[PDB]
Amino acid sequence: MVTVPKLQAMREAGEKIAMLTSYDASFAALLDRANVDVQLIGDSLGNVLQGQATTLPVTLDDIAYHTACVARAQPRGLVVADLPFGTYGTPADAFASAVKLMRAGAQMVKLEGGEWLAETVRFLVERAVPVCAHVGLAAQLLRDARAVEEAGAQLIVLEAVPTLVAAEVTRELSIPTIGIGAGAECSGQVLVLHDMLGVFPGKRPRFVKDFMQGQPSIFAAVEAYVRAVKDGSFPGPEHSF
Amino acid sequence: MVTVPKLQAMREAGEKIAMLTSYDASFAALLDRANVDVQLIGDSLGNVLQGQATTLPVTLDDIAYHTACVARAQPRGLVVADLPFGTYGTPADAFASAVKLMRAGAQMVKLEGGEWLAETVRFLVERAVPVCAHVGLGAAQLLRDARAVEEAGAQLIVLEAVPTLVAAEVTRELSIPTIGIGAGAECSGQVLVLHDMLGVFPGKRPRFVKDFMQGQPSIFAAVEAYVRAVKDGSFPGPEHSF
Amino acid sequence: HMVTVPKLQAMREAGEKIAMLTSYDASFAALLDRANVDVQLIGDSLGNVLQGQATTLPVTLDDIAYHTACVARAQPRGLVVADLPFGTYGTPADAFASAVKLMRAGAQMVKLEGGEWLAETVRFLVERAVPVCAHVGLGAAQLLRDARAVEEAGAQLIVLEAVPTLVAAEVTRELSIPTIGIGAGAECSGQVLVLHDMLGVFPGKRPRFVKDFMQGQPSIFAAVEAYVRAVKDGSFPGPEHSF
Amino acid sequence: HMVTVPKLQAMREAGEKIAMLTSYDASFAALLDRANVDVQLIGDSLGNVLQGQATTLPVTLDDIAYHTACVARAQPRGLVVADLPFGTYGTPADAFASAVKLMRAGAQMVKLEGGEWLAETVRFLVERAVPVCAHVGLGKTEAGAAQLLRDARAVEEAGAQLIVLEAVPTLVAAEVTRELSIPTIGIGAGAECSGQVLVLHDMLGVFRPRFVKDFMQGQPSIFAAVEAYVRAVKDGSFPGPEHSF
Amino acid sequence: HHMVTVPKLQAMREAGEKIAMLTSYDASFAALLDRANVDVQLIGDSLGNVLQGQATTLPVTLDDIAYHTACVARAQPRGLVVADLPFGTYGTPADAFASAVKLMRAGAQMVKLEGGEWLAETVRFLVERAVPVCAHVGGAAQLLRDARAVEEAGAQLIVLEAVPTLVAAEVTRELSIPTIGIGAGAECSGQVLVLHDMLGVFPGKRPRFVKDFMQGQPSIFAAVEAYVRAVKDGSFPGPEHS
Amino acid sequence: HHHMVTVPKLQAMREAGEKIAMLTSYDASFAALLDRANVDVQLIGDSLGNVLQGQATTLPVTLDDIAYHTACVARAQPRGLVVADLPFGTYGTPADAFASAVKLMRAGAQMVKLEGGEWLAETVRFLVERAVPVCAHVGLAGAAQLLRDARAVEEAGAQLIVLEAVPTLVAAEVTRELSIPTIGIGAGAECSGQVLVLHDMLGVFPGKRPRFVKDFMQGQPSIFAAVEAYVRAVKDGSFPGPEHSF
Amino acid sequence: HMVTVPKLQAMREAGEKIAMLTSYDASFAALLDRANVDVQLIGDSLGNVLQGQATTLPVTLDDIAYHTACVARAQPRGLVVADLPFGTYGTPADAFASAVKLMRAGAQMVKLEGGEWLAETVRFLVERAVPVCAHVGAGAAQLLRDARAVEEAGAQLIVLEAVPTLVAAEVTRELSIPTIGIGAGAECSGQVLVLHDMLGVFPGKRPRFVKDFMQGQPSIFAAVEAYVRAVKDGSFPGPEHSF
Amino acid sequence: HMVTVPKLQAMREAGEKIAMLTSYDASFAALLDRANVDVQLIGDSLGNVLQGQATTLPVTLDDIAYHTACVARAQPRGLVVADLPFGTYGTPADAFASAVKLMRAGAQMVKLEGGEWLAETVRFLVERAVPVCAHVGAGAAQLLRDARAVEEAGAQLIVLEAVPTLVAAEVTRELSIPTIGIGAGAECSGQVLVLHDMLGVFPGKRPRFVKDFMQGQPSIFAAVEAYVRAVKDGSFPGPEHSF
Repeated sequence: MVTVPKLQAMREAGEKIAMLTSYDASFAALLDRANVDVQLIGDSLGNVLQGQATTLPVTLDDIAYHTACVARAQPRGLVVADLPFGTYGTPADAFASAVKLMRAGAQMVKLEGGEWLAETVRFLVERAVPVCAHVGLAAQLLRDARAVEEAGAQLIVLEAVPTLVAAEVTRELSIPTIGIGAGAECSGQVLVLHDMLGVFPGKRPRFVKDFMQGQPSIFAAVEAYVRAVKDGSFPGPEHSF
Repeated sequence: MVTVPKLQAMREAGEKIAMLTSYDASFAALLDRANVDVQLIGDSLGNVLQGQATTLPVTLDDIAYHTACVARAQPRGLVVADLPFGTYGTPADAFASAVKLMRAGAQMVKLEGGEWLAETVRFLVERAVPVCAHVGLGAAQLLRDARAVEEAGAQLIVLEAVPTLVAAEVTRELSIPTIGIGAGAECSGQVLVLHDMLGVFPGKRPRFVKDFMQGQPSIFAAVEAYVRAVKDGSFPGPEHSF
Repeated sequence: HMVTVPKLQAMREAGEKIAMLTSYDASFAALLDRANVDVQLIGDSLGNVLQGQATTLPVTLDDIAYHTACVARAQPRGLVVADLPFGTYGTPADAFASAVKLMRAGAQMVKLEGGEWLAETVRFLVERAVPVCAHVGLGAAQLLRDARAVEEAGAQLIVLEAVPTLVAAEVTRELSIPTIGIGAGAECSGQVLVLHDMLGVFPGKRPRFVKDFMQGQPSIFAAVEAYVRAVKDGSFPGPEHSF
Repeated sequence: HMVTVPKLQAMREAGEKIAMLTSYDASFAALLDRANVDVQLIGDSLGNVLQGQATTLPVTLDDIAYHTACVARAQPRGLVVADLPFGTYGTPADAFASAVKLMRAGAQMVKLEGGEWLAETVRFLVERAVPVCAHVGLGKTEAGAAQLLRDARAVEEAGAQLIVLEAVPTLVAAEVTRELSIPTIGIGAGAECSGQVLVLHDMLGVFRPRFVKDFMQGQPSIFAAVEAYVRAVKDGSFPGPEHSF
Repeated sequence: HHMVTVPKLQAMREAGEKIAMLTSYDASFAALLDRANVDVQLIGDSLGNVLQGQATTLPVTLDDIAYHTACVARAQPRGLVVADLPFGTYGTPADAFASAVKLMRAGAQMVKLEGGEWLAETVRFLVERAVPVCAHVGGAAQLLRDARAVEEAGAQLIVLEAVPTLVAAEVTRELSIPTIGIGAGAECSGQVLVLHDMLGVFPGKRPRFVKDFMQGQPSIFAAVEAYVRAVKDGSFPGPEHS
Repeated sequence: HHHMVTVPKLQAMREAGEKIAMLTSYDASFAALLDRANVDVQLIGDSLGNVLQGQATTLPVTLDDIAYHTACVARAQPRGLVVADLPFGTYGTPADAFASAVKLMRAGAQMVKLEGGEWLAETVRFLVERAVPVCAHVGLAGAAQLLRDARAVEEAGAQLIVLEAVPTLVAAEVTRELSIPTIGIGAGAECSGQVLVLHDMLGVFPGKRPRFVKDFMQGQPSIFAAVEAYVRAVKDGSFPGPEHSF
Repeated sequence: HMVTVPKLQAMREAGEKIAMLTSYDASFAALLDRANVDVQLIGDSLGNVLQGQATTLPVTLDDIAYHTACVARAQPRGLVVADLPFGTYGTPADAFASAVKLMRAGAQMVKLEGGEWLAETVRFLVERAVPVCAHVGAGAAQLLRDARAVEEAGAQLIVLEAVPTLVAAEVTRELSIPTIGIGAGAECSGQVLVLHDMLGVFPGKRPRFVKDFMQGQPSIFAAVEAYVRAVKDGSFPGPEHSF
Repeated sequence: HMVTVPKLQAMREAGEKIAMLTSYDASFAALLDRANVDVQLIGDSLGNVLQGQATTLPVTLDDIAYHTACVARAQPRGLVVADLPFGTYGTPADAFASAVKLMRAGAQMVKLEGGEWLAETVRFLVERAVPVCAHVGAGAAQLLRDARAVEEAGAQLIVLEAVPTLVAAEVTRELSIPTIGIGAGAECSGQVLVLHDMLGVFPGKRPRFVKDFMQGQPSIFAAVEAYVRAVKDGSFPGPEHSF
């Protein structure tokens, strides 16, 4: 049973957290069988499920729908849901949006933004909504990270950050850091499910590894991801700048 | 680009039709790349996506949301969407439901039921909504179901859970293409639920399904293997029949 | 057990009495299923026993839908039946919209109260794959006529309410589908009671057709298992519970 | 036994233990009242025991209002308390809107879960004539215990007239109760609170969670089981040591 | 055995006991009327005039009747609670049913529909679906046809308004159900008046049909008792009120 | 125009020593009869929750319910001042209080009544500034706080105040300290006027007459003469009498 | 006292011509009634004269209801008629729902425009106690057939619009109910004009059916009195208004 | 050819009096514009004159928006001013939402009634491009404070209602913006009356402040033309219409 306190304990133990995006009941159950620690219903579903060029059209109802689907698989891993763009412009709106997702089964919500988010994070945590922060790009990045941790975020996604810079954020923070496109010096990693399964035409993203190629089953692809994350051989240098 | 007429010409020319369920833009693009003829946004999403015991909770908006996702991949294959349970109890209601799915990107709708559906199918067809029928089990009644919906204007029909010889007879009697699931190999084509055929489930693999993922180098090769196996006559095998 | 609409017909053929009870929430529904209740009914009796109203007429469709979803979330192996409340089946298309809502919420069959006039509605529903439980009561000749008309139209189950034992015997013998009595004596294919009555949670008179099964059982579970066994061995309803 | 908020306070002063139970429908509510249950709580526990959910987070304000109207239609003499569910009191104005809806449906008092941060919310409601029941949980130096007492004093001081203590070491709950002047009602908080609460379905043995006793055992009826609870609370034999946090 | 039911009013006509009915729109008066043993309390669209101060009753909506119905039912009277379907809420049988259902959910045990012969199909439709109906009619030969028609359709009670005493007597003789008169003389199975009219809460000149029962009585409760006893002993209405 | 009771005329009545006679009123027939009996002020109060709706308390009464009964009373076009209660829950902020008041004044209310103490000051000030006349409503160290409540709502702008269930000598002191008119129910005779619930003073109550009420129907030929008797007894100072006083 | 539907039928039989004007607000409604205008019509002409639209098609049922309630608040003794606007009577039950809305707002009668296809709708409405005004306008033959059809379905007043005088005379002779002319010559049981036209508040060029009754009068009240009188003495419409 | 806010300010500076009149529909708005009315006011007077209510409290935002769209569709050269009705400007945000609805329907400026307290609201509106007309009415000391505070907050026009001539003269002299009188006498930058009053549509005694301009004139156009002329030559209002 991965709970928010469990994530903190994993960081202190040096057990790496394997996170993956997840949008429906069948994959959620497969991911959970492969021991994925954290399943993310991310606005990435705007590209991978909805086929849009950006994630801006993704609504709060969309995220709530996919959240309810993943939740119905009753995974042992932590279910995290993104608040989509436009749904947290003020702290009271953030709270109404978070409440909707937690009613649908999310156990933590993720809000993207730097320092300015601090008051919102504090508002939410105070009202018993666990928060995952999401920052990206170096002194500003470190300032952002420290402010959201200080306001009460218990998890933080580092996106598209040089490896040494990521390593330093991880060393400065007490909460677990989860990297994508940010090197192996994080407490864990996330990829978009569809990317790591090789379900994309042509150009693999540089941050990503196709875990499916050469594996006998979808389940073995996911298990491979989880093991590579935990033994520190994903991400490798090729996936990092 | 696969059209309703091409599906008919494929039956005449003895080319089998390869259909798969599909519920999002990424698998829709992959399926299209492996030359899936028909992509079905079916109420099987109630089980496979929503994790429900049955399909009854699936609403018209659910089907419309997943249809819009598939259509946004712009596949060359035909996009068929199911009218879910409760959404076609009169012909006018059936039409309003179908219209919503076609606005979302469906090119054809599927309505499940027997003889009694004839007036509904004619109503829809008259009004420029192409219809896929869907029937199942005994044999005498399945056959008049099949004939009645063809006669009413259905241009495609799904045969679900039917012994191989009866399905073989239905296919002979009809002139429209038949699409089997659990109906043996003597159909104009075949359908499977995508998650079943990719093996995205331990334990209870239903009898009519093969896992095309096992031992393939990629998900794309799994789907390409399904399409080849449907066309060369060696799915479904007698294992998947009865 | 995993009870389906076809299993009820088989039970009648095999002479296994059908034990049915009302049920309105997830806790009792799990307890009933653990006690192998065959059929759970989300009935408009909830207007009286849960809502505290003098009649069942204030019960809405949304109310039945809510309780049906609660019972269904327990995932019982028994058959979940929901009542279409008063006012929600005044035409066949209305009946079908109401039934669909209840079935989306977890009902596997819906119950409509009415005599012979319902025939066309029952047929409409059954043709469209909604299984139907009929419900009639009190005269005797019209009762059998009502029962026969809703059976011909496609009902797969029928409740007989407040009927002399000999009349109900007759109806059961003439019908080919299972009959379920409440205040209709022991010559039925099964029995239903309102849960709260059989657990003795009323103030006042036990209704005469009810037995309080809680009395001197060691647990609520044991009261319910006693009910199911008593229905199945034929010693409920007893003569003192019939008329 | 027409139990008002001032009567509970007098109960605490007199050393008469307050017996509280959850209640969600008219039939049980009448039976609870005939058994002399002091306080009936339409709690978000209904999310688990009635709706069958893994958590109470799906419970809406309309679900609470519905069960509150059911209970109130029994016209009990005991105090009707209704929970404000999750998400319905993020600001004081929102809390007040939620509270009004529950009091329109028959609640006599509303319960809000949270610590010191709720102090303004409680003041806001109490000043506008909404009675409030608070609800908190968690050596002399220990930080948890210390924050719990700070929470309790804060909501008391903002005007809460009753407080629930859930999952608290017995000795800590005893000190919270001694420091406060309002009645405390425990669940998994030991026997030194001014009263006790349990979930009806748990105490009827329809499921023990560790904090719970099954009162149906050795009793001839549901009514006698509820009478046994009320008596046990008042004679100090529930909760037992096994029921402690 | 305390409740006044539709069968009980039928028994009263056979046994010759006159039925005393009064309009009622709120809980306080509902209770007082019940204590005075009023047989039937009517939430009539007369509230348009007496409560709302409108010149006609057409502004009275289904929601107004429903609100005042709930107020009367919350007194929990033993008398029967009858509610009017307001103007425009019974144009088709389906609508009539929807409207009846709303009132019965609010506390009506019977609903009143005004109209002659054309209402028969609507009456039949309601009665079949368990809605008890009270008809309302008001040359003499059409009146008689209208009354027979609604009775055959299944109305269990009929109000006769503004009808010559002789004509009303015939109607009552030819029907089998109880007739309740207002401005129809004393040859009816019972009487109705508007509460406020019989309490004298009007400015100046009362209608010809009405007696002020309050005048010179020691209490409002005595006035209502006076009315009930005067209907039952046959001396309201008098010749003045006809 | 000069036939109409206005808020300034009520203030003049206080000055002239003419006692103000107020009654609750909820429909057009009674509202016409009350006006014909020269009742000064008709109040559409939340007492309708008990007397009309049959509820145990007044909390179920909605703004829509008060607005409906206000429209009924207003369509009788009485000369007397029409005051409507803002129900429980409809004035939790000043902007909310204004939206509710607006609704009632659109329906025919000429003045709105808000129940509560000192804390209401800001809300009263917000409404009066925006042209909404306000009737305050207070009751029960205890006497000290009542007097603070009274002065604060007057300071804030209230032009009428109801004192409910207050010792007679306390009510006397509040009335003397305020310069707006005070309207008592259960507050003795030393107020600028009196209020009762219509159905109470017509003797339509289940059995037990509350302490504060007299049944004016008794000894009278009609309901009109009952209401006339009320207005006269208020004006000659012999309602309320000692037995009606808390 | 009050102008009622039977009073209008009396007027035809007695030879008193009916003076009808459109009306859309309380102030004008009060002035019209003081001038003894017999019938006030809340017509969809308001689309032109109040809304400034090029056609009357944009006028909605809510528009007609709003001005009907304005006119009704003047409490005129004249009969208050309201137009069902275009698209609100496509089926009989729609017609009834629209009419009911207009009657709750203060309408005493409703006017529906169309020929004999309307007969069934007129009958449905009159059966449900909605009084109906018809509105019609080889063709001569169809016109008469439309007129008799709506009268036999139960219409109690008919407006005749844009019709040769001799055809209108014939129609009027053939019917029992009163005919109200606009552009139909003087052999009708009465006349209607649009208020603002007859008050001379049009742009410079006058419609052919209209006379400016305000021109040269000392007051608006005087203008309306002159119209009522001219209708009743038969000297409006004149031959310059007719064809 | 359009009358604009800055043109009114130029009229003040040049001593040309502003003629303003209320207006609620397209026919009259066209007529008023032919008469060179400077400013057309969709005022909450419509509650009395059109809706026939005793007070203006019942007038909704939707009502004002409707009459505004009607006036605007006549496309007057004159400036269109719409009243924010009672209860639609209780906070600055709500005032802005209400104003924006009126401006979308065709209003060029909105009128808010009230004194000194409104200052903040007027600033909020004006900052966001909503032109504002104030409306007010020692004693004198407060009148002048209200007037200066709303002008300072950005109001560009002000209506002075029921104010003695001398006071209104002092207000006018101390403000920079044009003042518009109704019952405020002759020393204002302009005048307003309610259309229906100055057309004499109401019987018996008229308001003291009002002249009936229809008396003596051959047409309604001549009445309005006469009003506009009498304001600009300084001979309405007369001493009989002031105090």
